[PDB]
Amino acid sequence: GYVPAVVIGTGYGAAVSALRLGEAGVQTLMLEMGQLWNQPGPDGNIFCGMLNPDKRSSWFKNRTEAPLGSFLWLDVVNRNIDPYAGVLDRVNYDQMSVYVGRGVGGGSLVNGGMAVEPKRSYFEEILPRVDSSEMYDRYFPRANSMLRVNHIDTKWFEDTEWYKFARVSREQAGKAGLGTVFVPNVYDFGYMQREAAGEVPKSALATEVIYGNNHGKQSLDKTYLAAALGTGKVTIQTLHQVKTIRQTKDGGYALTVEQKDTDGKLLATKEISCRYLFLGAGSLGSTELLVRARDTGTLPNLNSEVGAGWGPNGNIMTARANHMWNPTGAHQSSIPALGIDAWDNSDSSVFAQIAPMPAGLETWVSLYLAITKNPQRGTFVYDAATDRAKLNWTRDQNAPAVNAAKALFDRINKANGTIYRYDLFGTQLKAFADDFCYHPLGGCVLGKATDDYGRVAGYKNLYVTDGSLIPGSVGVNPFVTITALAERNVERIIKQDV
Ligand SMILES: Cc1cc2nc3c(=O)[nH]c(=O)nc-3n(C[C@H](O)[C@H](O)[C@H](O)COP(=O)(O)OP(=O)(O)OC[C@H]3O[C@@H](n4cnc5c(N)ncnc54)[C@H](O)[C@@H]3O)c2cc1C
Repeated sequence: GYVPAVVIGTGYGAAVSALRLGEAGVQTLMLEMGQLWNQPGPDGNIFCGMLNPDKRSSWFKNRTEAPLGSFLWLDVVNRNIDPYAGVLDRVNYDQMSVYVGRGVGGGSLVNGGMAVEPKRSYFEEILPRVDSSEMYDRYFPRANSMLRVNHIDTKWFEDTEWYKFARVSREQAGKAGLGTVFVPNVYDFGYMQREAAGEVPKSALATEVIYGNNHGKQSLDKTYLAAALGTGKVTIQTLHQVKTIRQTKDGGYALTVEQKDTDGKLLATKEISCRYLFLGAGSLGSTELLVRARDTGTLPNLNSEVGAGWGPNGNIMTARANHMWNPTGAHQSSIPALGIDAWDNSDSSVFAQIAPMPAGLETWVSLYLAITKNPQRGTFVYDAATDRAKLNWTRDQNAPAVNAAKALFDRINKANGTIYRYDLFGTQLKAFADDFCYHPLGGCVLGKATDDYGRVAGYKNLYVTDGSLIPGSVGVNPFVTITALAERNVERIIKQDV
């Protein structure tokens, strides 16, 4: 029942932490509520694609859903399903829906693989207490290398039909005096070229991403987690969800963990104790565990900052209708490669990802996922009645985000004589999706709810390592920052505490 170190979750913060702990000789147990995705399903594949969604696509839902922005073309493939331990979870709060991965590797299993370093000037603005030289000289480079970030071949990108959708938006943005930038990725671009050449099994070129990629994507299970297990000091137990956390009579930590099967049936409740406890359950998971512990009195010394400072990384989705002479293509790589960088740290800052659409036929639609600078923050409040942390965030709090996104795309529409699509997110004439989030950030902010390295305030040997540490915004796709920060944190923690 005892293990020196326990890491809750297997996402970015968790993976980095477990690898370094293992390398330092600390026997570590990782607890993951989702599945280890390595068994072929009904179609001979581990994951289901976006055009053939089944129970594997969702975390305990009774019906599949179309990827945001593609309901008009993909609802036709939606089917009723048995609640199952699927890979993608849509967590619905009062006025916000947060998408998170569930499985060994966490969000790395379902994300777009976009590996982007935040602008240094912005990093220094959001985390002034952190030494930025150390982050850019050592931690970002280390994260880049271990994550296996790579770059797309420009010649191939320019010629391939699979990225015509990206080229169309580049041309359109150019007329408004806006340039584009290549987005590094963990998806093997060399493999992607071979897919287009019909030399290897297609994944990104076979409408796969949001429910996992059967090939090509260097998710954490192949990188950090593989290395962690390789140390001989790390083990991973799946379908194990931590419910409570308390401090033992001697300073260690005890956890109640529920083991379930893939159908969600409770198989057993175990008691696991440790000397060092690392939380890597994500922005939602780690914050909920802490607000629960504080409010139920199992960790009575947690401060008032626990639960505060949450932000959706200013996530806003919108789309533009192209002229008939600017078709985006029926064949679109599921992995984005280009983005529009209009981020100058001001309130009008927008870094938008040119997103592909899975329809498989010509729709003339250009889809974009904008990351904005919105000061609004939400707070996770514990509800003792349902034993769930509720996110206090209202839709109108995304107004500044919508405004920033709209001002940028209005410029592109004006320069091209194009208009927005208003029917992609429902039948209510909404050109901007403002109640979804792929990048949850905050809840246990670094330096507020914890010290500058993630040590939870009020406790010893208790650490938070994931996206809950970030103060609601990074101005870019978040995983590289979470990874780099985790490298910085665990290295210091092992040196001084272990
Ligand atoms: C569709 C989609 C697209 C995205 N695209 C990108 C992109 O291209 N680039 C980018 O930078 N970011 C992207 N992201 C966001 C990125 O995936 C997340 O920011 C990142 O995965 C967060 O890492 P984390 O370590 O905080 O937590 P997560 O990766 O979320 O991992 C948390 C893990 O903890 C497990 N866990 C939860 N609670 C418990 C519990 N109580 N007990 C046990 N285990 C638990 C979860 O099941 C999970 O496996 C996207 C996310 C989604 C949903």
